[PDB]
Amino acid sequence: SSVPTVKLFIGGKFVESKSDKWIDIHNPATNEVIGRVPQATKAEMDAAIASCKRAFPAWADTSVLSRQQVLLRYQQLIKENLKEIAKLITLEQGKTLADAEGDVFRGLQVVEHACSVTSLMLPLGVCAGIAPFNFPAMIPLWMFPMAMVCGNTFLMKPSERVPGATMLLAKLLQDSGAPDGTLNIIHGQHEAVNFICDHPDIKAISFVGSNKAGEYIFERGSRHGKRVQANMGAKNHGVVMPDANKENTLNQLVGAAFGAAGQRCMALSTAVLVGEAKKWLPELVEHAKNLRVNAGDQPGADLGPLITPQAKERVCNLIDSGTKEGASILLDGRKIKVKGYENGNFVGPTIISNVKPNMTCYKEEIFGPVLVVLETETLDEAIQIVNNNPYGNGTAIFTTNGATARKYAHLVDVGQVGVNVPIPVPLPYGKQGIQFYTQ
Amino acid sequence: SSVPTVKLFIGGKFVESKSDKWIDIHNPATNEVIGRVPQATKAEMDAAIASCKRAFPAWADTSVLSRQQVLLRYQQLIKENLKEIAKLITLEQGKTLADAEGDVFRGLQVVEHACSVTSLMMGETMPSITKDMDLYSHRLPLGVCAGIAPFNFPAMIPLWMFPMAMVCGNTFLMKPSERVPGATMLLAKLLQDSGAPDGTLNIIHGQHEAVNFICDHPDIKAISFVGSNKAGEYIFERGSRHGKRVQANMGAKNHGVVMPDANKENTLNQLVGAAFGAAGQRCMALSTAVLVGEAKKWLPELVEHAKNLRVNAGDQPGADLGPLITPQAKERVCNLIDSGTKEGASILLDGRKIKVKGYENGNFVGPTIISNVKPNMTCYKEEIFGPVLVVLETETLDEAIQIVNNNPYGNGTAIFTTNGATARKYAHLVDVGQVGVNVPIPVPLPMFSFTGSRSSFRGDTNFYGKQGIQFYTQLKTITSQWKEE
Amino acid sequence: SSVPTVKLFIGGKFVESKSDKWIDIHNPATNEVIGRVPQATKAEMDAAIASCKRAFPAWADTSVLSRQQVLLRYQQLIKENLKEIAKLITLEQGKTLADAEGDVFRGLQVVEHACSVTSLMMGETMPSITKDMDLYSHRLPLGVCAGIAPFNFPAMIPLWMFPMAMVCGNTFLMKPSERVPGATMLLAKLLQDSGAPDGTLNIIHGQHEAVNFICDHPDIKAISFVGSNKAGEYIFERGSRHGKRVQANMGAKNHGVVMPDANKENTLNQLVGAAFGAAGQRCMALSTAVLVGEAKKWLPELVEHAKNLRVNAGDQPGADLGPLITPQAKERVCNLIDSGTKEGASILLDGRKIKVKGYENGNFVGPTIISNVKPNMTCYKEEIFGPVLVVLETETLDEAIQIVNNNPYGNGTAIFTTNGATARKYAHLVDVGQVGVNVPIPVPLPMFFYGKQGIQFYTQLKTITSQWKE
Amino acid sequence: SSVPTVKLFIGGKFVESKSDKWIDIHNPATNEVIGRVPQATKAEMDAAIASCKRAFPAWADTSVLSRQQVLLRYQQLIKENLKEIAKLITLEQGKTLADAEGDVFRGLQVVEHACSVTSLMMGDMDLYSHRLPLGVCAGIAPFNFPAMIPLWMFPMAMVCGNTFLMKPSERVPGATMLLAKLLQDSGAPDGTLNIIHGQHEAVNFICDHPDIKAISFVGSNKAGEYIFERGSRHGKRVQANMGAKNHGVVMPDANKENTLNQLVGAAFGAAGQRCMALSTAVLVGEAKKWLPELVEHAKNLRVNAGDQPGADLGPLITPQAKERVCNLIDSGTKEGASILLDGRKIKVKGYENGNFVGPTIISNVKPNMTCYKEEIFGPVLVVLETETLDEAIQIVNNNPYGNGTAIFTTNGATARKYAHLVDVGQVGVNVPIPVPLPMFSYGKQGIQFYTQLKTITSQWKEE
Repeated sequence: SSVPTVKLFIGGKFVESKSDKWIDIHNPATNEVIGRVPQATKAEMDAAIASCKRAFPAWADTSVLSRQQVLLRYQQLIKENLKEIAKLITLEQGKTLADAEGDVFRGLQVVEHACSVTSLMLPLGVCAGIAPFNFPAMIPLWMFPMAMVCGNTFLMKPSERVPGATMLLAKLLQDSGAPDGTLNIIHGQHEAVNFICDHPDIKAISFVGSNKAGEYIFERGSRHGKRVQANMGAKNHGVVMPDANKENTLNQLVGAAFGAAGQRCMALSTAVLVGEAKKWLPELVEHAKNLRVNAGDQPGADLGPLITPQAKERVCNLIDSGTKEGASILLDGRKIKVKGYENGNFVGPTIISNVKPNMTCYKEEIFGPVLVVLETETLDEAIQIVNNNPYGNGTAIFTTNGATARKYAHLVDVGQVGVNVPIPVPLPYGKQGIQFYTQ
Repeated sequence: SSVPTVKLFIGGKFVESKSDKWIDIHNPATNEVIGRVPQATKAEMDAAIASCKRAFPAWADTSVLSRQQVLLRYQQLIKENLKEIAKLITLEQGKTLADAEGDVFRGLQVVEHACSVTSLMMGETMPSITKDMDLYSHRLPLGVCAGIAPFNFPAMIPLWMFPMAMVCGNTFLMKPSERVPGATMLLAKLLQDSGAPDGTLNIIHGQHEAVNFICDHPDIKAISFVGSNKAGEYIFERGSRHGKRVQANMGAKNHGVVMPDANKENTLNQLVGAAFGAAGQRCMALSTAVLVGEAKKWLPELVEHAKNLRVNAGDQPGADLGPLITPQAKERVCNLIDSGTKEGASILLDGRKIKVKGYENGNFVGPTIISNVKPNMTCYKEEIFGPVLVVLETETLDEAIQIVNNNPYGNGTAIFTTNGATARKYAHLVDVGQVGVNVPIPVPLPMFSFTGSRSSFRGDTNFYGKQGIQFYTQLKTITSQWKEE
Repeated sequence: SSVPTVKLFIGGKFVESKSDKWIDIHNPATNEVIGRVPQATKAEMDAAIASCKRAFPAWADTSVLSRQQVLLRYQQLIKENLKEIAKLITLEQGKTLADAEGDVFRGLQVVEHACSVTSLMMGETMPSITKDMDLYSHRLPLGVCAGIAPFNFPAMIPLWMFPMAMVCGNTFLMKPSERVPGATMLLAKLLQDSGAPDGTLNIIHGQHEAVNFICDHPDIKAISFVGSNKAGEYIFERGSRHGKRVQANMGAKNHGVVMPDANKENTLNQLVGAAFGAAGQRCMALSTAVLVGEAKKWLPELVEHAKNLRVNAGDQPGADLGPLITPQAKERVCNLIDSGTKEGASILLDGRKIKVKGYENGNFVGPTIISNVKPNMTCYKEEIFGPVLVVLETETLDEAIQIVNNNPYGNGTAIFTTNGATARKYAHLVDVGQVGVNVPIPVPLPMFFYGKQGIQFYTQLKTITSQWKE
Repeated sequence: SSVPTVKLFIGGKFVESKSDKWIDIHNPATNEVIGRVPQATKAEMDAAIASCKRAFPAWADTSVLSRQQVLLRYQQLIKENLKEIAKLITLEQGKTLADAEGDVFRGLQVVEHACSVTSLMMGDMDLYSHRLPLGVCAGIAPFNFPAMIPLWMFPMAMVCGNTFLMKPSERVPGATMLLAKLLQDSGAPDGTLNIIHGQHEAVNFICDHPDIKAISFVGSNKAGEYIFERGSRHGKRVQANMGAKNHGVVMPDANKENTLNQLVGAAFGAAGQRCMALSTAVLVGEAKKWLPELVEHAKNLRVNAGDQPGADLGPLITPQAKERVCNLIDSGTKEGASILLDGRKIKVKGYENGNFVGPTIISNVKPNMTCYKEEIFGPVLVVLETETLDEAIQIVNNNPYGNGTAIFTTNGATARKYAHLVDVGQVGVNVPIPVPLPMFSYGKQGIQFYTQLKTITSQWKEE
């Protein structure tokens, strides 16, 4: 009768959480309760830490070759259960099937890359990864393989509001024949983050979520002696030059901005229509309207709903504030009415114009199906505008001039630059993960 | 009238700064004023930063080959003027001629290794990953860098800090120790004569304000420091909080474990030397040892070997150990020895009574052997920074490992033993990165980076080598798809 | 029965061969026809080349990660189908089950090694060499490649050869042996099952005419071959003529040296296992040995150990050496043994008159040991390619080293001794790259082929200098 | 009275040659004899080979660090005496002082690169990867970059542990002789390097002698193929970067002024006497309209002796080359080639007796015409016309051989398409010379060539 309760993988076995609190998780396409995620109590977290500590020596003594073979078996199991992970992601987040396939494929690629550490290879001890509360980012497949192959135990803190997607990964891991107790999964809220940061045994912490929470976790770990490699997915700015393919550029902008409800980290929400590119706004709005707003499981689901109704309320408030500041809303998704899924948190494609740095929308990470366009007079102005924002991870430029692309790539301080590509390196791990999880 | 004053290095040219406050540099062997250094004001520091910024683009657009050739020319000049720098160091810092020679030689070796950096600076590319899709990976410099060197190593620390930044395309602002800037000025003159373009290297002097400026200024992207723990932690908390990576090899305290299964002779000599070498004025020194088993009974031989070392001026023979750089350091070492004696540590050999002939006015202190030490003594808690050996006799090697782990400043620890199983067990349970076997102090070679560990070492990336390049170079990836329709 | 034919593999379909000329595959244990291999005609080879060329662009533009995934799935299928490949090899080539198992095992190991060429395939770049000027190099596939394998190792050699060309982004046209094509067809079927794009791999069967076509066609970029010296030299010369880059292991001759200061029993066992291993049909066979000092007086123990070898069919147990590849091979081996005997070389052991109960019809030849061999004798100059061991008598290490050097196409040998100075002397004086010490076969892995060198071979560099000033 | 003779180099001593055959070194600026190069006799070459063999073992036994320091001292000496090399080049080959200095700097950079190499030369399954040297090596130099040829071969051939027997350009031996003197002064063991002068007979001898394990050559395709065949016949290592024509594509969107300037500088630079010389160009689309301005820019070049200031291009090495280029231009005109600029009958005031040849430009050339087949190696730029990028790509690919190809354009799509579809080893974008010297078949390839590999494997735990 009652919705199913998730059982945390602690001590090498899935055990029912005895906590009193149970955060109700609702399907974002219809706001129907699908499961409850429990807040890990002090006793459960202590038991998970003890399990990780007891599993650390065995997994460490395990030769690097054995760990690599175990990770290969896990990758094979993922390949077999790929559709299961896709369905889980589509159900929890309402994300389009194709986007779930892409996410699981990227996770598989990251796992296989982690497997290539055969010759590059001591472990630190117990490690933990903190996931964002926005969407079921595939951070487990991104970080857990590195800590594993390096010889460390991992305590993954996934997005409590989407536990099944991660629980299935731990199930497949246990099926991979790995030592029982190496991986532990705990859920909850800021309390669990505080616990993880305070505990001394944990040596490393990972976070890719919001800038505020990322800086908080970084400072807390530094004070409590933890190496944190937080890579928060801050805003992304795209400079659109006139000498570029209009149709392809517009399609890429629409997809990267509203794809998966624009909830992904590298969502290109911000754009810059420099050099008479302003004329492309009508076609952009037309392409946005052409997106089939529908549940991620049904066909024609170019963009899905928001993770939670609170997210929809936040997006509506942000759009209202932007409109109050004099920003013309050329496209309004607040009044979207999806047939058959009205109860869902669906928010149609939203486009904001004449936004400037003074606008709140520019100073706030929307993390939704909203796009903001800016205008400049020269390439140098766009470069300066992009540099002025300290919260930036990746940027893209669309142009057919080699000198323009060179100048943009060089003079721009962003670490990741894209030429004719909306989202370069969509992963934000990597080579530095070895040095991170080792010493 | 005016003792020789060291000048700044602004815009690739030496000039006298506005000296509103002097710092008296005294000869350690005689405590006589041999030089003065001015307090650089905001104006000179701003001018130096502006010169670094203006020189950054030209030096960055310069090919790495020409940079390596400039580094080779600088290394050649060093090799030519090696004895000059050796004498300057022996005069100003107080170490022996041989110590300064070895220092400059290690610096020259590091510079040579840095000269061969072509392959390391080469990026990566993955073309045709997808139809009309390409992936690039370019390494680029961070920008302006800074380096704060201690007084213990007037040459090694700069010859490790500034040449890497130079060859990597970055501009470097060196801040040498106000107590021993002469060697730094000589190295700067040599680098200039090498052929490096003006404006790349700049040098400012100061006591505490220069560090504050270097940390607060935003244009500086990287900072390097070596010295005491307090100053290192201060610089780190300032830099990292201001948005700039920092690497600090703070003051270390190496624990030399002795095993009964050793020859005892070469190891006793090496312990006596490292504990008292260069008056222990080193960022990493073997001023601490742990005796297990027969090592405890071996104390008389250790005391005898310590007595053998004679104290004399660095420029004269028989100078197995030199004087303290400053009289305040001598007073501090004396107070630490007195506290150790009071706290129950039996000092088998008191070095405070030794006096050098003809140089009594200098800060000379003989070899001090402090046995029966335990974690309750202050000599264990506080680093001595002097020719003192802190010996904690332990009945079992487990207690020795526990003590070495408790030490918050265990940058590098070594164990003397001919048995492989003992060294393996020691390295297993000891929480120190640089673990040496049958070696007084395991020092990193020019081929790999520093492998630091406890409070005595912190940073995002190591000083020099592969991780050095990683530190002084970024990694920007481009995903270009030059397709049509 | 109709003796089922060996159908070709062009494009994504195993098209049947319309050739009129056919060769009957005979089982070496009973000389019974078991299959018919076609002689591909001009039209079939042209169609195969067209398929390879059409598949080249898509396979090249595809991410290297996809090719690595395909190779991983192929290696997995091989792991699954190990027994089938082993049985097919034991049936066609006539080797023992253990021999085919080890063959497929080495093939799988090399496939795994090649699967990790991802980092090697990455290029290099130098940013801002001059103002607004950059430099970067792109590693690209050569185009269409071809392979010619010998009658030995019908699975190991292809698994070492074609996967490198595949991962490098090239298309491969594999020409299997005229005698043992079944294993290659099974490997191709397994690869196709791995999800590889159709048309990337093509297989054609035929006699020397096929080699002539492969060497003459211009679209072919690289060719690889392993086998006898004559065929290797011919293929290399023809490729150099038509401009094809050819890498061939022609120095199949191998010499063994045994000093009196060595482990007698172990050295003798290793020599008996290597020389007569798999009927001594492998190219890199230690069919020649130089006995120095007490090795002459040990030679009786070598003969005693060789007598212990049980000549029996591979399918049956206790099979140390199987039948020869063809009856003509047995005739040639017998003729060479008779010539050596006539030349004065004493036949301390004879196997020509061996008769395996129930398999006399086969080409079984027992262990043969020839002594008193001299450089002027034919048994030393001619490659035997069989279970025959030629033994030359020398007095000092210098004599054995000179005998080894006299054979320029002898890039393989080993020395048995206990003194390090003697081993260093042997390694230095001997002009051989692969020099073993107390090992029968010096790393069977041959080279001029694979590894990073294989990537370099199957790839090219394009230095790109671009200065987007304005 | 009698011009000086060119000395040999055997056993660490510049011994005199006893041959009777002597070639007069004519100054290309005035055709005045300034030297006499002899042809090495059989006995002299045998003595040189014997000295190389006797020096091989000692030079090889030394550690990589000793050879590295020797090469560093040699590089320092070169840097000190760069002006002497530049003057010798400008005197013998007639090359401009600026171009000679640039060539010497490029050679010094190559030497340094050879020095920057790491210990790579060295390289129960105990295994080793000792990469021993080959033996006695040799090299043949062309008339394009004679002073730099030895700077390519000596550093690597020596640091790898092999002795070298150089065959410098008989018409430009002074530069190589000065380089060898500097090398000897650097402190290298006597007999490590040897030098002999001669002609095709000498090349035959070198390729035939067995002690020669490896040989390197650059220049015309004919001599390249001949040496390759004759070396492969004797079973010895051979490597040669065959000279070939470079095709400089020019799109209409490219920078007209800059493109024309760079083309006129590269094609006519040093009278086109460079293996990387951009002797051919392809004007795509509206680029055809740039022929008049191209001819104007060519005319703007200042012809003068290499030793005089403002010399943009020098004369030809020998008058035979002048007659050859004149005959080639005549044949092209006869076949219907529409010439726009003719500098054959150029009379440089003060140096009329020299081999000076003014800039020459030719259009309407077709692949079947001799202008497109025969290599000019002179101040001649044949211009082709095309309608689309595909036509230019196909024309460039049809070339039987090519070392470098450049495409001037600002569109990244076109540049990438050209670089990917082209079949040339070196591709340049907005640069007529992709690489100062031919790197395509050294660095890594040179290390792999001048050395071998021995995979000593051993399982010696039982004894």
